[PDB]
Amino acid sequence: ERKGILEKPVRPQSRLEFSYDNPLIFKNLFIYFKNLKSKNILVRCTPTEITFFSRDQSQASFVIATIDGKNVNHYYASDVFWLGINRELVEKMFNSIDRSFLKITIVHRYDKPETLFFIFTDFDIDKECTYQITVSEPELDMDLIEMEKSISEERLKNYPLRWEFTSKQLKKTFSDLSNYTELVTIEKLGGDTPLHLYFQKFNSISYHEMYKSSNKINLTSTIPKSQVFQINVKIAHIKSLASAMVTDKIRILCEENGNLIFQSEMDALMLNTITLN
Amino acid sequence: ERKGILEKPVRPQSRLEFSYDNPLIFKNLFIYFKNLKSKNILVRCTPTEITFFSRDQSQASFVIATIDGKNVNHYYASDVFWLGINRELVEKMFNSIDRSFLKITIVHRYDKPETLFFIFTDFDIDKECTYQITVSEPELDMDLIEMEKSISEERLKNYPLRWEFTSKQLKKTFSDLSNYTELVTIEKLGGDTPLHLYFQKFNSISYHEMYKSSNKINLTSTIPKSQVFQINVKIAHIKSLASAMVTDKIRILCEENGNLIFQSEMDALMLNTITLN
Amino acid sequence: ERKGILEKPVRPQSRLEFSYDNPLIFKNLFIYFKNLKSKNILVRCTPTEITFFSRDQSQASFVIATIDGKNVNHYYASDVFWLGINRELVEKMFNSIDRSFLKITIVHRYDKPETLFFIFTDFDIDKECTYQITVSEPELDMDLIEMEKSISEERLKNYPLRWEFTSKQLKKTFSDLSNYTELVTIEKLGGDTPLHLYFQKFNSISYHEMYKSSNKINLTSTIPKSQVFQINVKIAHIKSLASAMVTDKIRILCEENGNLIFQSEMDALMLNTITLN
Repeated sequence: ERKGILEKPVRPQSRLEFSYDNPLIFKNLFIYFKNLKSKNILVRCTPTEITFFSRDQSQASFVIATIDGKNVNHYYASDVFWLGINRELVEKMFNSIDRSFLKITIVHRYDKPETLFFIFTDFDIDKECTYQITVSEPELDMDLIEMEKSISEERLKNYPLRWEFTSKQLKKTFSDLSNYTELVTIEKLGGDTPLHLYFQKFNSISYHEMYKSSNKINLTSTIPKSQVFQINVKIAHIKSLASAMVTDKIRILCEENGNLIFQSEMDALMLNTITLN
Repeated sequence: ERKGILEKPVRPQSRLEFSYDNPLIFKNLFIYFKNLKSKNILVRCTPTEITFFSRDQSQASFVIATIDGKNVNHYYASDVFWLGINRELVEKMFNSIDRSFLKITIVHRYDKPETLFFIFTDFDIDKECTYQITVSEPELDMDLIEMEKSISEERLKNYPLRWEFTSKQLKKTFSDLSNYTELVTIEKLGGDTPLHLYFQKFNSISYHEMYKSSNKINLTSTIPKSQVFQINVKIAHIKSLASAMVTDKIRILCEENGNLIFQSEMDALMLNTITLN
Repeated sequence: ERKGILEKPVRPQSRLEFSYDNPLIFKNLFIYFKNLKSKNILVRCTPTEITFFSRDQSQASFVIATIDGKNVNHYYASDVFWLGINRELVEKMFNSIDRSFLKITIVHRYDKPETLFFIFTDFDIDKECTYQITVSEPELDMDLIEMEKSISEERLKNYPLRWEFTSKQLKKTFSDLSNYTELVTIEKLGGDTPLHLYFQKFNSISYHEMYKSSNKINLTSTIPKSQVFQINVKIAHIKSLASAMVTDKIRILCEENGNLIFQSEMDALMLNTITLN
């Protein structure tokens, strides 16, 4: 029963009220955050949506996960405000989410500024589990926040090479890669040509992955026919995304400075990763 | 084909003969014993049943597991006698029980006082696996043994708060709890009120589990309407029970000194845990 | 679409061309090699088949795995030649084989003597994964190679005791055994008698496995009626075989010096282990 964004909150002290009947997305998101070794999660609440921001440990991957108010069962926020969340503190809580829980509710109150409430309801036995999590008023990492604008559809012209993987294909490819390498070359000749993923280790092993049919992986290219697009990229952050299997299918966009953007949409959740090279 | 208690034993030297077509209960019981870190198992044989006694490592939880002779396929014991069993010695043996085994047989002979025989039969290939386990004549822990009387239905009046969990509910609740705490408060106001399980950790996290409908968890209360029942309990031994998932559904009884009794009945097996506070 | 051995190779530089639509056998074979802690794999190519040779770490078990050219989808070899393969180098590659791969292709070229190509094709997305593995020209372990002749059907007369296990029975028996022992006694009286597997550890545990019906495990015996066949054998290498579960059913042959031969046939794969005592 989804009602979207509300004009006024149920409880009068609520600066934020959030409810949603697919709490498993929070588990997967936070498994992703754990795989990235994020220490702290930056949370922006606005009247239209809530956004989770984080870097990975190496600071080179930027993650922006957005849940649109209009797509959940219940949403309310008084204004724009920020919360900082210790990821390790909430790790076991998000992992405890399972199928006995059909609802997740999130509440932040004016009279309790350092507290974030998480309520999970079990409907078979009228059980209600309430977490009270200590949160902070976060110093803002502006570079991370501004990255959100630098993944707008508008700005993605300098990305001549795109394609789509299911989460199983992505996991397979990059787990296979990380068995033997930390870096992989992405190479694609202009024109109707195959996509190459490969690396070479001298006097041991080389590996080469080739995609012969572009339409089977929804590849699109604006590489000039006579040019070769070739970048070298670090793959650990990709395996992290892949393994967390947050969402069904994943769009991959490449640019010639070797930046990678992964986009993934699961229901109310919009997930963006940009990783610099 | 269940025949219950027998007048005379098949083999003439048998002080004990025991056979049963659900050997998986022994696996689960002994997984429970392992989770408790029991070192030694105290075994009482009588002409009507066999009972396994143990404490957990901390000595504060008492376990009494009874298999009634009348409920198995074959039973015989000459008299009352005691055996001590090294739990670590038999650990891998009980764990090796699987579905290829449709029968467990236990024999103790007069001419072999320090030996306990365990025979598992595989009927697909006429395979017979016989363990000969070195056992001892145990010094008796009387406190442990007498506890059996202190869980008689008769004596459980001073237990004003009772309810029932399935093994999945019990595992869920106490694994969720042990993610963050070693102690939990059980609190229940007199009257038609909700059951509370909760704890509080300062400047990090608090958690609160609430059961709104008593009938959904078969709760019964004799707490005086105007009184509050509140106890604090250690939860490790509970997770042990929960995880071993010995039996389908579990009765929980509380008293105001904070003692807990868990009762569980699987077929021929009756399992009682009392844990002092 | 299986065409067997070819007169001439597709690619003109190929000293070896091999293709096969059951690549999972390579995964299992190499899981077996890993369980044995083999360091190096000895590979013989001939115009009719390819054979993998190895010892286990203790040097007492000899493994000979043969894939007959006539039974695969495509085979070609110019002549007889040998390759050495570092097992640890290829370990993750063989383990990455899964159901997305419907074809494995192996190529060795004249112009690249130190290289072995492994190509796996994914047909859902026209994906082609190519490994280039550094290989060597191996010094030959003749004892290992000659063992192949010493498992010919012709030479197996001095093996009076044989029987067959499924891989589940073999795994069960020897995992159960290795819980408690490194050695087991195989004992079988002449005549229509039960097969005994057993061991004895003083003042702890003894175990005895008995097979009452010979026909249920396809046992055959040429032990003279009045004689007792009894050998003691090391079981680690057996658990290795069992666990790798390379093939559906396994023939076990025993001789009185306590040598054991395990034989197993999966499709194109013929697998022989002889382990000396």
